[PDB]
Amino acid sequence: NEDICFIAGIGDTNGYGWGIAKELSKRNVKIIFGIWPPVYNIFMKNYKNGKFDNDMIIDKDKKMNILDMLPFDASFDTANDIDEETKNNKRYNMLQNYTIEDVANLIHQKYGKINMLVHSLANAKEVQKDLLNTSRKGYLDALSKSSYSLISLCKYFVNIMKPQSSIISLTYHASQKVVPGYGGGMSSAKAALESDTRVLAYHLGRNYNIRINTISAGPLASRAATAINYTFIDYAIEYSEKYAPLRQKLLSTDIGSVASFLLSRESRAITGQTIYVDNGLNIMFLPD
Amino acid sequence: EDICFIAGIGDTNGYGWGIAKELSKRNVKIIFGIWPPVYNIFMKNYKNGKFDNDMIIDKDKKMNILDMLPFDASFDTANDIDEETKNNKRYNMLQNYTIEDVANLIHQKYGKINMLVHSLANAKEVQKDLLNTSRKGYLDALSKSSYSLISLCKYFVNIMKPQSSIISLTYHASQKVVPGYGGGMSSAKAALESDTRVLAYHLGRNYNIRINTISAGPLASRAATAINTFIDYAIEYSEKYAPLRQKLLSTDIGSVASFLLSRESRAITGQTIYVDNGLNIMFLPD
Amino acid sequence: NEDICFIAGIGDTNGYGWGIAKELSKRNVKIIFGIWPPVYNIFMKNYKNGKFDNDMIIDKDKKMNILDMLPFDASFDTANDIDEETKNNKRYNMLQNYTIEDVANLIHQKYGKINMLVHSLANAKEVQKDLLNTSRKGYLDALSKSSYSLISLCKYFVNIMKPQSSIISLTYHASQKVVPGYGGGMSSAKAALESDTRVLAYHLGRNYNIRINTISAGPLASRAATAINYTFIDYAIEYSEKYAPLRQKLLSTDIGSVASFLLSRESRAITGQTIYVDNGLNIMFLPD
Amino acid sequence: EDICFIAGIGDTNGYGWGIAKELSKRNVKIIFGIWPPVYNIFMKNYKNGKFDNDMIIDKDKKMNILDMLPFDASFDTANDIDEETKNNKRYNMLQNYTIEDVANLIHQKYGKINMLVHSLANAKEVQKDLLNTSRKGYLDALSKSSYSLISLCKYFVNIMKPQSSIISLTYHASQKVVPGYGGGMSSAKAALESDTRVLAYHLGRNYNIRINTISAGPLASRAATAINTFIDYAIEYSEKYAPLRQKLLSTDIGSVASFLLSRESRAITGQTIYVDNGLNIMFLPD
Ligand SMILES: NC(=O)c1ccc[n+]([C@@H]2O[C@H](COP(=O)([O-])OP(=O)(O)OC[C@H]3O[C@@H](n4cnc5c(N)ncnc54)[C@H](O)[C@@H]3O)[C@@H](O)[C@H]2O)c1
Ligand SMILES: NC(=O)c1ccc[n+]([C@@H]2O[C@H](COP(=O)([O-])OP(=O)(O)OC[C@H]3O[C@@H](n4cnc5c(N)ncnc54)[C@H](O)[C@@H]3O)[C@@H](O)[C@H]2O)c1
Ligand SMILES: NC(=O)c1ccc[n+]([C@@H]2O[C@H](COP(=O)([O-])OP(=O)(O)OC[C@H]3O[C@@H](n4cnc5c(N)ncnc54)[C@H](O)[C@@H]3O)[C@@H](O)[C@H]2O)c1
Ligand SMILES: NC(=O)c1ccc[n+]([C@@H]2O[C@H](COP(=O)([O-])OP(=O)(O)OC[C@H]3O[C@@H](n4cnc5c(N)ncnc54)[C@H](O)[C@@H]3O)[C@@H](O)[C@H]2O)c1
Ligand SMILES: Oc1cc(Cl)ccc1Oc1ccc(Cl)cc1Cl
Ligand SMILES: Oc1cc(Cl)ccc1Oc1ccc(Cl)cc1Cl
Ligand SMILES: Oc1cc(Cl)ccc1Oc1ccc(Cl)cc1Cl
Ligand SMILES: Oc1cc(Cl)ccc1Oc1ccc(Cl)cc1Cl
Repeated sequence: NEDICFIAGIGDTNGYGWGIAKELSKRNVKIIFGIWPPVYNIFMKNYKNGKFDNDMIIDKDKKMNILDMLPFDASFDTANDIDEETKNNKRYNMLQNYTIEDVANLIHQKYGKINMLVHSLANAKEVQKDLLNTSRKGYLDALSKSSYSLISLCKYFVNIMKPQSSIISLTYHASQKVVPGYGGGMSSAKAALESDTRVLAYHLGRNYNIRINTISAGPLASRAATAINYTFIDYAIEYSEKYAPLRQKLLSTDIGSVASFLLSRESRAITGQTIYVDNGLNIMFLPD
Repeated sequence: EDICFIAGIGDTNGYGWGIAKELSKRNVKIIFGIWPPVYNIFMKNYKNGKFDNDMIIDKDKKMNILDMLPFDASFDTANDIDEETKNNKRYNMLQNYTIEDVANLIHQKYGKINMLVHSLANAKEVQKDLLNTSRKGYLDALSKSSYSLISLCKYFVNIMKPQSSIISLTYHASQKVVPGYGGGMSSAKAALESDTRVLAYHLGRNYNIRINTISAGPLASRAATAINTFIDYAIEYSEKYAPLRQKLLSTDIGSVASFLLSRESRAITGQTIYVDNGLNIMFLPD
Repeated sequence: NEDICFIAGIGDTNGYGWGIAKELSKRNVKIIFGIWPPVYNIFMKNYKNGKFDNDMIIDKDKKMNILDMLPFDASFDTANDIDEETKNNKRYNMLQNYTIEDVANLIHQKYGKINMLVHSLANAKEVQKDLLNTSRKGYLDALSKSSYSLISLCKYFVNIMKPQSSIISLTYHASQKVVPGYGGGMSSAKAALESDTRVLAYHLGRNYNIRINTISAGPLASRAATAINYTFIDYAIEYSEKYAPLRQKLLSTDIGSVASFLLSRESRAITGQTIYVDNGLNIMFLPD
Repeated sequence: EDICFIAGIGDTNGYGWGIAKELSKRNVKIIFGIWPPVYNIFMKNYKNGKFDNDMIIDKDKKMNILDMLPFDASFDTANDIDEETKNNKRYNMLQNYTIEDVANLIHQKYGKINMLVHSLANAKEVQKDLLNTSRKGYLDALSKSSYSLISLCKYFVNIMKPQSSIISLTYHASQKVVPGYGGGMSSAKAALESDTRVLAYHLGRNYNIRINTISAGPLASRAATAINTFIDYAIEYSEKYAPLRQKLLSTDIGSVASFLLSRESRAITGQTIYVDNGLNIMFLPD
């Protein structure tokens, strides 16, 4: 009764956010999407035109139920943070209550307290550049949008969450081992995120009895994954399917069912952890 | 039908039982492997109803135990048992309790299984610090606590379905110093965690079978009381300093095991997963 | 002949920068100090008034030789990055060539190419706040000054360094395990720094044959260490001296002699590494 | 005067020799512990001047070797040698080669030492994958490659000065899967790295003695050629993909060992230090 999850970072059905929504929907969790304003209207129109109907089919006995879909920008902590330019920009002008604080307030006002929170977003202006060639501003952009946004989400959402709630984010192994092409300070951002997951786990655990973990996912041909540049993601997938201990296609719903477990009471003694869902690729040193 | 063999249950106070309870919730059939020295007292307590309250899952269900078999992880095959054991009071009345014999017996009675739990450890010199542990004591720890996992996998893969899943239990003393966790137990756990990776590679590639290990926080089990109030200290420190200040239950480990043993976790393998209320993340007590 | 080291982050004789200078000076490496403008004039006056004379004594057979002392602010990559306000500020107005690019240029013009580089600096406006309570701006400040500054230093100094040169920075274990009181995103910054050390090691190793490592140091009662708030550092030191495998006072020159090794040819097969110099405290789980 | 015992030199092509060379540079007196099966061929090659070119440090200096003694890390004390070894062709002509006997002999001839190097490993089933390794094969790997370090420490601390330093060599297969590194060698290295921490605690607190381990990249030593062209592949892959694309030399490991064994590193203990041209940091070949 009333397992409600906010998923921050869905723009289509091709990423981990959607796989997570599907698996949770399967367990009858109510789902609220937080959608970035640059893609929000296109997502809504597609949704309304039934473009996602096939993708919403669970077992053909069940179909996903989505409780709400809200414009959301993890760049802005409160309304006072929004620069006049953004506020007035073509894609933002007609939207409201999309900062982290406002969206938590809106969710609370409409549905009461929630018990599950998903951070499924990242961004970096200079992702295409190697770390050495990343500018101060590009690096800080990657940290701001990909890492600090988690801390802020936690800060504002803990107020609208029940004790024993659970929070997850997504990370990538480039934080711990070198992945050429994962540029722009994304590796730095993921390293910060994994460390912040531990520190937040301490504070949230002690003060709120709330858990936080992160899933280190293997490669998935999402929309963001193309932004990296056959392309970077095509090589990653090919390499993973050839060399992982489990040689099988990694699905967004593989991450989804792990997410679902971490967000449930079944994982109540797990917190502060980086959990690898990557067909075991992370354990390998030397290829065959 | 799901069937899980759980090697290392002696009573209802350890992690093996909590894992059994949680799997039972999900309608998994459970087979216990019981160390022969305690096999007859276990059967007696069970028959006398000592475990009845511990078997209740809820209003609806009671634990279904498919079978309970003697199992000694010291011995790979029938040929490995020495005379002194053959002659032992608690062994002479039992049979087919080597790792291979148990695999063959389960397969013959019940067919193929799809879940395997290693929940056992031993070290005859656990009360000595590592520096004062003898070669025989150290190798005993590795033999009983680490190699037993490899042997379990070796003999059991033949009786397991593709997409089966295996777990063991470990402890953070492998990675950081726990004074008191002596006799090469820290060594054995480090080997277990590394072996979990290497086995994940061979089992995943050859059989599409997953293997992970759960690094559990402290629980006042029978084996824990043999370390030297060590466990009293560990539990008190964990409950005081862990990010989550709730009592760690065997079923907290059990529900994670159940997930790792299910298809829900089909993309996780070779991993050490911490189920310890977050204690492992702390650097210094606040 | 001509082992020259630039040490970025010395403001007095109480920190790791000074211990590193001493140990290198011991091996006859020439030392150039990069001194932050807020403390630069006070450092120079103290130096000129002989206040550091005792602290410069090596074995009483030898005394430290300092080749140069340059104003340096790791906040600014190039002259074009300096805001008009800073440029005109009381402490900056009378200084020149203190951005990362300008200082590399100046060093090159005066002394030619160098072969050793030390990043011994960190800053975070909100260090006193817990991570959960750190603002976006405070967090980005910590990353900018403590982590990105390393990348930028590398980017500009690789041009004035010889092949087979070596770079080190300093980090702290709070990046990997939770240290309450290490706030403001300093833990996040150190996690980024350790990850960036690997990524830089790849690029610098492959393109320049230059090594980079970081030293994870135990507690030292430096000036910065008081900024954290008996205080945070007093407890850290007390705890380290009581519980480390080696129960002995950790000296800045203990870090210095490790730094010196990492910067020398003796460590030519080590790169991308986080090296712990902390009397072994990091290996402990449970106290006695 | 500094004196270092180096256990595990068989010829001039391994890490033991490179460590000996580098310590010699710093005027450390060197004592070799040589596995009895190869002790007589080593002495013969040495006398015949086979190693003369390898002993040159430079224009100035030649390696000073204080002594060369038979040493078998399989045996803790005289009582541990079985008859079959006593009767063996290559052992019967040698004596005082157990770990305790060597410590006693060195102490009696030369007094206290202050540097100790464990540079040895063995595993009779190295060519089998972990899953197919027998209990006896696995325990042999742990016995010879891991427990030998604990025993070395146990017997040698008595003959060492306070502020002494100990190192061993390990390999990244303990932490990440290297197909080919079989027979429980990966297991033994994981135990070695964990044991390095636990020993650092006991040795640091009780004796103020430091212990670290160097995780080395691949070198075409004698033992390396026994793994199954494995080493040819490892070296080629390392030289192609490591951040530093220079040939890894035994003396690259030797200069790190020398530093860790000196007072320069007085604040480092319980650590695994990677000396591998940075290869360990890479996630996937570019
Ligand atoms: N795709 C992979 O292969 C892969 C591998 C490891 C980790 N991950 C992680 O998974 C997460 C999801 O990425 P994905 O691969 O599903 O791509 P995706 O495009 O499906 O997810 C990213 C989403 O975040 C949203 N977003 C971007 N900036 C935002 C902002 N400022 N505020 C609010 N929303 C914003 C975008 O609209 C986008 O829909 C990422 O954090 C990524 O780091 C992905
Ligand atoms: N209890 C804790 O605090 C704790 C913390 C971390 C990990 N663990 C791990 O969990 C696992 C279960 O232990 P536990 O804590 O439940 O104690 P337990 O006594 O409940 O379980 C250990 C069982 O192993 C069995 N056993 C011992 N030697 C055997 C052999 N040669 N062959 C077959 N069985 C043998 C014993 O009969 C015993 O029942 C162990 O591997 C332990 O290392 C326990
Ligand atoms: N002190 C400790 O206990 C300790 C423990 C672990 C790591 N460290 C690390 O060692 C390094 C040195 O710190 P410390 O403890 O010696 O304190 P410190 O005060 O001696 O060193 C910090 C110096 O950096 C300089 N600095 C600050 N911001 C700067 C900027 N924008 N540009 C140029 N210089 C700037 C300051 O002038 C200061 O002198 C730090 O990076 C710290 O993270 C210190
Ligand atoms: N060569 C590599 O690529 C490499 C990479 C990482 C680590 N290492 C480690 O470096 C160490 C040295 O090995 P190496 O590569 O120089 O090969 P090596 O053959 O030069 O050295 C191994 C030595 O150990 C000795 N030995 C074997 N069993 C013994 C016993 N029971 N008692 C005493 N001595 C025994 C052998 O005589 C041999 O001389 C090993 O521990 C190895 O694990 C080597
Ligand atoms: O983290 C990721 C890892 C992989 Cl392998 C693929 C995609 C990922 O996700 C991103 C990568 C870069 C940027 Cl700018 C934004 C996002 Cl969402
Ligand atoms: O690994 C453990 C860790 C803890 Cl904190 C408590 C009990 C544990 O389990 C054991 C410890 C020592 C031995 Cl000899 C046997 C077992 Cl089953
Ligand atoms: O990193 C550190 C770790 C410790 Cl234990 C003590 C001091 C440290 O150094 C700093 C800590 C915070 C800030 Cl704002 C600046 C600096 Cl130089
Ligand atoms: O550990 C090693 C790692 C590598 Cl890459 C190469 C050689 C090594 O050394 C050994 C490997 C196996 C055995 Cl049986 C004995 C030794 Cl000395």
